[PDB]
Amino acid sequence: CSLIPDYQRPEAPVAAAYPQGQAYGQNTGAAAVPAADIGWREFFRDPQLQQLIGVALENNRDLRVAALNVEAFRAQYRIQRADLFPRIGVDGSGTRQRLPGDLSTTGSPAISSQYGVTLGTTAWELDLFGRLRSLRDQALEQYLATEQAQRSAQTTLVASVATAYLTLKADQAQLQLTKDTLGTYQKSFDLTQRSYDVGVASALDLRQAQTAVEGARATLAQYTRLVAQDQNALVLLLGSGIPANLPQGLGLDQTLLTEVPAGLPSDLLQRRPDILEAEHQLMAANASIGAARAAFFPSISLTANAGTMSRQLSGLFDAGSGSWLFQPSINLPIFTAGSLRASLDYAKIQKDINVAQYEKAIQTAFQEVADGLAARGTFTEQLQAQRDLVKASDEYYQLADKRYRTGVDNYLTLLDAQRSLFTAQQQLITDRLNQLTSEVNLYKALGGGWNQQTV
Amino acid sequence: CSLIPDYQRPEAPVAAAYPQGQAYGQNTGAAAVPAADIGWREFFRDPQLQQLIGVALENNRDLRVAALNVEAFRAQYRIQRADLFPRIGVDGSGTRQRLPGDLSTTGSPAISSQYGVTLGTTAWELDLFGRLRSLRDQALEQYLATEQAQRSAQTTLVASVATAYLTLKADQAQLQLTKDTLGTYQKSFDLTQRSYDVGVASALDLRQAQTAVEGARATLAQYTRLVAQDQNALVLLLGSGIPANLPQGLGLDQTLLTEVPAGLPSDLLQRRPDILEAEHQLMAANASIGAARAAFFPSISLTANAGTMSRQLSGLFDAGSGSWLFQPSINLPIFTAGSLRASLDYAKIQKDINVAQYEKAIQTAFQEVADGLAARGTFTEQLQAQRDLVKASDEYYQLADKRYRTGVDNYLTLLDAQRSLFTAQQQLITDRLNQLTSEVNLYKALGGGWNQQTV
Amino acid sequence: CSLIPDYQRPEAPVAAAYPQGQAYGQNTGAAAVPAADIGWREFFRDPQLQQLIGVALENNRDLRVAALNVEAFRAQYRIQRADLFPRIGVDGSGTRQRLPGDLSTTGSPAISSQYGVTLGTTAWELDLFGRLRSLRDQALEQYLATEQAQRSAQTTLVASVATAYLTLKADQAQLQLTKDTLGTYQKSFDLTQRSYDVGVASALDLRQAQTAVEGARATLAQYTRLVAQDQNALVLLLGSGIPANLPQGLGLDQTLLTEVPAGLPSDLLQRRPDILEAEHQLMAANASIGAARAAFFPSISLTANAGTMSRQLSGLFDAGSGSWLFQPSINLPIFTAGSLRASLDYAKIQKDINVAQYEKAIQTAFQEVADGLAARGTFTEQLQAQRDLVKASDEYYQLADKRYRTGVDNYLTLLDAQRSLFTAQQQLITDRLNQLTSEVNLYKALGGGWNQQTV
Repeated sequence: CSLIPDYQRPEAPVAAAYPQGQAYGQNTGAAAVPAADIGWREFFRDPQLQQLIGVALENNRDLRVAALNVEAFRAQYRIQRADLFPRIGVDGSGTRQRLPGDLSTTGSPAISSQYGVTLGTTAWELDLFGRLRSLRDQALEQYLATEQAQRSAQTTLVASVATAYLTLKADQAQLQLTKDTLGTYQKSFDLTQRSYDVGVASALDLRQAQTAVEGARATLAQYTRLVAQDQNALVLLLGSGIPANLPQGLGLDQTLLTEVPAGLPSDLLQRRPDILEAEHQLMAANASIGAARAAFFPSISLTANAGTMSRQLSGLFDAGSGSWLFQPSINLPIFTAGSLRASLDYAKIQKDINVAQYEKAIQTAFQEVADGLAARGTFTEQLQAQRDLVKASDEYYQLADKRYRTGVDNYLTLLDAQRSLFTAQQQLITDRLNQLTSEVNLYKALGGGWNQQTV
Repeated sequence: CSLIPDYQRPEAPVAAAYPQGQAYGQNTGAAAVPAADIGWREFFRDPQLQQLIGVALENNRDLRVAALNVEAFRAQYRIQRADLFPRIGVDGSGTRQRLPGDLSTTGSPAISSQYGVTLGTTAWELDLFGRLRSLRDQALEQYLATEQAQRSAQTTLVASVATAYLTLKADQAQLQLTKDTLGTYQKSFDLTQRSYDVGVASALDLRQAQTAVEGARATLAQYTRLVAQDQNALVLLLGSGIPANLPQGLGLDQTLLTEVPAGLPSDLLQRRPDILEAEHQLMAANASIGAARAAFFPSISLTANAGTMSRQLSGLFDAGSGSWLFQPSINLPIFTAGSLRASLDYAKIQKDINVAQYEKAIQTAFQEVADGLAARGTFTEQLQAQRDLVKASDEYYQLADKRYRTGVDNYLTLLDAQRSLFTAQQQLITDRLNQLTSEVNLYKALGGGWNQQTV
Repeated sequence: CSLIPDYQRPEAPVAAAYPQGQAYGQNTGAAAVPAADIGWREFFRDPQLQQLIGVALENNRDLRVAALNVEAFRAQYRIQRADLFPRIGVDGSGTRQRLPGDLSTTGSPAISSQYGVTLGTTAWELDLFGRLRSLRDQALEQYLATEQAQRSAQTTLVASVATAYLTLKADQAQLQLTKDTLGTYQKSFDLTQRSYDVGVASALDLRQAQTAVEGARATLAQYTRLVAQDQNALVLLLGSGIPANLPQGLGLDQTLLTEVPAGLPSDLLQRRPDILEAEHQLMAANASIGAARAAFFPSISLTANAGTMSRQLSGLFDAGSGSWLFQPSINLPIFTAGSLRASLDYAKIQKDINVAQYEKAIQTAFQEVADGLAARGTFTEQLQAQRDLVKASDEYYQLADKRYRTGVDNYLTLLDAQRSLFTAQQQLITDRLNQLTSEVNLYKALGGGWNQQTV
């Protein structure tokens, strides 16, 4: 009998197109290939982090945990799949009991004996009303939720390892520029020390140069700490150590990530795995509704066995000592004064709760992909302003170098312009890292790189 | 009879008065109307914010989830309410079985038959010592805890929506001020371009103005990203988007909130819902003590059913085929190695755990309201210092404007003072937003607006 | 016997030597006294902080929660320990039933009667293949896991108390130096007001001095907020009020901590308690395997009771009414579609999930210890840079004071020299506090002071 109600997908309350604004460009609309289709071998153009992701494909702990949990829920589904079949079980008994006089078969306290072994099925409940089929659907939906959870864990691990590698790649060049700053400040301090030893400058200019030398040295120590912490973070996110057979990495400013079209929100609930996980939870709640609905109807039970029984032990396996049994049973409670109706109410409440959580997850996913669209719309113009600033600092440094090589001004006002140059370009490298991290997070939230290659 | 232990509320280890110091303002004594009495329609002075809170009352997911969970705990309380009543039902039974020759009463392999359809009570659980009453009280306490969870969720939602709207307004005002800064830098760069094209200024003075206008352009892009993302963070918490027919949003420095007396910490013992969660969990643990202690006592069961039974089928519904049953049983385990004793002291330990977390919730609430009192005592003076800074910069700009229009200075050293004016002025909107956020989550931490109107 | 598979320790995937770099110092190899060896009392050299850890030893809430959960899992272990023994119980029985004529013993609607008081064992399983022993040491391993959770909570509490106390001292020193800043700014504003009232200085210098005075007055309120909020956090971590009988505190520049050797990656395999909790979860999953392995084997059941039965109520306690029963039973289900196989491989999969989580915990602990080693390798040079920066500003201030007292420059340049002096001085307390916080977190993650002294 059919008792699970018809499943229906709840409506997405968000707008069917992405909202616009001054930070956003033009919505390209729906496209042929969204971010769930492009694998991670095609998105990241650097081969080194690709080989790192290929290492983390098998050497990570949480991916192994989720891959085992998939098989766990598969075995839990197969347990209930086996429970639909009748359970054959060897049951061996034995009886030696005394009785009182008024209750005996003799009218006297005789010690009666009995022995019997049997095999067959006991309490074979027939799924006429779809209770065990509902539990089968519930175990199947939980297994599907587990594999969607493995997809989500793999995509988040890919994004985390990618951001850690790009952060290390940024901070290496930033440490190089801070070493350049320390060298510039050491040259400036040596020049002012020479000028103080000759007698032109006072002690105060020497102190005020040393106070900025110490500031550059402290910034160098901070950036070395950041480099080391990004290294040991990438080591943890990889599981194994950093390999030496890696290919040459590519620099940040040339494009390492391909562009993905924005698509539409609706295909995102077709493609993002946690929305499918909430959908599987909703279908599991509907299966529990079907189970609680099948709890109202009567229960059919069957017990059928065959074996040999006797009074003594050696006379059990004799010829003619066989015995068969057939008993059907029907159970139906009547006075359910708020037990089964409250259970059905509990199940309907669980379905409505999973509906609300499904719409909540839809709205959350829409919020983060809209934030990614905003970061995409703004970081290009931010790095354009940064690159123009670095260009202006470079022209300033070239003019100061021409002025120095003519002989008009000294090495001090060449050195400070040299300092301004790379303290501008390290603040280009910072926010180059931020556009790279924002694009990785936008690729992850739009469906992620569950597959390796493009479908 | 009932052997549930008596309930006593533990003593809070906090100070009876609010702590004092230097930045602490003077306490206004006992609060006649605290924050839990004050509704959200009276606290926020903006009609636009109250309209969107009225939207978020009905069109959010987790606020619906909490109410559905309240209905769920009501249903599971009704289950253990119905548990006290006996469960009668119909039981149909068929029997066709062979017997061995030595064990039969006739001495033959008899294929005997039996049929019957009985009606009545089987295994009637009798609550003689309040075990089922203790489970009913545990279900009721969990229902009250789920009831308080909806108030906690509504207060956190009201605070989050209020702070999100305030951050949106503050970001819009700061975006307008960065637009003015970009206009000022554009005018100054055009004037330096004119001076360089004439021949009075060198290229270096052009390059530094270019760096200034590029840095301001990057800051404008960053603040436009902030404005674009805070609308997303608001629309996510609202569920729906921003409506078109909205009331006029009042100003940030204009009064948007009302004063709330902090009163006493003991009033928070009546008013913050998480302490009520810990209290309901404590009483549920006491109900579990009652259950585990009533598990010691003997359990009485009853089986009484009547109906028709026969050897054959069509002779079931005959005259005189009726028969009744009466079987009272009493089960009592005696010798264990402290099994039920371990269940009993396990439940007592669960009570002591709930006492300890009941005290830690009081300590967390005390620390939160003390941080709110510190922010209240500091922000009113910090914003006054910022306002004095703003008016000093405004007097500076006015004197520079008079000095410009008399002809003494050029437009550049008017524009830089005009620039310093609103770059100091955005530091009023910043920390005005922080004072408003501190007052909002202090209002939430004191109990919040669970009701719409003040009682 | 026992079907439990024998346990052996999995492989630690990380490198067995601490990784080296430019910021990393020399590894001192393995050491006999790690962080878990010495107690917390001789580590923190402040007697006040030791007294606050001493009152945190008893007056905290989560420590009490952890000790009570330890006793809870002990009681749950004693439940399964008592489960080996037979449950001897008394079962009082009454029986009065009518029967149909074709099924009765007389051919008549006879009302048969029976009464009985019986005492003995029912359904007593005999642990032949080690299932109940597996559940017993499963609960025992969970109890040891809860003990390691208690140790982890205690070490986390000690680390949090130490960080809060040192942050209190740092914020107090920063508040004192910002008070000195407000004083010098007020003196500079008074001298500028005198110069404006005489007539030498225009109003613009007065405005731009007043803006600086307001900028320092904002920082004063911003730091006196943080002093009080950190006092609040300390009171929350302490669980009670701040004691008035405290010993004197020692400042941050004095030796507050002691040297702890980093040792080896293997030493944490013995000493950090969350790894011990993970391997206790390992042994719990292995005991789950050992409990699931007994389902394939036959199970023993026993039912044996003696007592007095009769047909009448008062005729129960009569001579000759004593009777006994002996009933053995053997159960073995045979036909399944992989039910018990999937349950067993499900338990094995849970064990493999546990080995993967056990490796992940070791990897995260190694990452945290690498962060602590990098902070130790860098904050010494950062503090040296801040210290000789302070010394340079002090020599600057002394030369400016000599130049003032000979009469060359005014009080104004002396005041703005003292301004930068204690600015660079308050920039030492930040990154002194960060070094001490990093060393406290390193001592926590390396094993912590679970004991009070060294043993």
